[PDB]
Amino acid sequence: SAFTFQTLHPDTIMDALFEHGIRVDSGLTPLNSYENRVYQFQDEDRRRFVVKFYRPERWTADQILEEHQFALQLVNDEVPVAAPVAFNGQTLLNHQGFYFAVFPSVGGRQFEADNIDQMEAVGRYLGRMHQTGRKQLFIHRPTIGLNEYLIEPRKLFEDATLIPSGLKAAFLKATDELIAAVTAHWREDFTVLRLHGDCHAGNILWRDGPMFVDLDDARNGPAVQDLWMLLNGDKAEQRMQLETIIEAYEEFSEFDTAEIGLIEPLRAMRLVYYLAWLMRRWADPAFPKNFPWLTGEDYWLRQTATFIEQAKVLQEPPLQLTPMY
Repeated sequence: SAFTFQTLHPDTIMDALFEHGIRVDSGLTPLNSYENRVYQFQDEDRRRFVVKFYRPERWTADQILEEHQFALQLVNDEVPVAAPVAFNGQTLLNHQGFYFAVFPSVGGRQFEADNIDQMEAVGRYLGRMHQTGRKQLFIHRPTIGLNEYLIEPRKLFEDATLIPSGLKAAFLKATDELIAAVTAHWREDFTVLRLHGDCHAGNILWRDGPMFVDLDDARNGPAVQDLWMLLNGDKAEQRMQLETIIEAYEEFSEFDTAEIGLIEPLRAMRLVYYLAWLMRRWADPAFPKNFPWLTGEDYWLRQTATFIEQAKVLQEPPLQLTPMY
């Protein structure tokens, strides 16, 4: 289940870009992305580009093709995303034992989740995105559910090694308790469609309009998935943002208010999966280089408490007085 990190020299990359007539220009300067290896490069006219080498063992060609399609179609319906460039046939090039694609370096500033106006513009395009995304469902890419997000990680956690011994028990207990709670609130009672899959401020840029970047995680799931991670602030601030992005979102796609109940389970889901995600990629130098703590107890104690806390959010607090408003 754990990846066997295979290095990729910047030279082996130039060969790849050569084998496909992709004339570079000057230097193959690297950008930082944990999942896949991305490098930027100008063209004979100095118009910036980026090569993305999909990390082996993660996605299959049939899966990368599905997003390449999605991205390409999304462009057709006028949604702020950069589709991969085509090279005399397809978009999914492959040099040596690595697949890769080239995308038009987008550029732009940092999206401000603060500005309620940008929120609306993002919520609105997100509505046109899901409008497209609903036309058909991935067949090879995952479709968000408990298997990949909960049960698989728990299995890794078992034979982890990276979890401090005797502290693991409590942790695995807090986990089980969490997956029981999320499972009890999960439901196949919602609409599924092609999602951005990782829609949060980080993967959104702004140059007079929002621009979504990185569909590597595009998965089949509930519309809410691309909306809950946007909220920020105090309870009341999030009450209006949610209320606001839906009013804009609904211009192109109706939103099912009931999906708002799936948020705590999704957050719980992203929480437990993220631990396996890091763990599985541990042989990659970059992960012990940035997540050094992953090894200490402090971290696994805090995590244990975070899980225990999440299950309480998923259950009615025995307040009882029942103060309305």
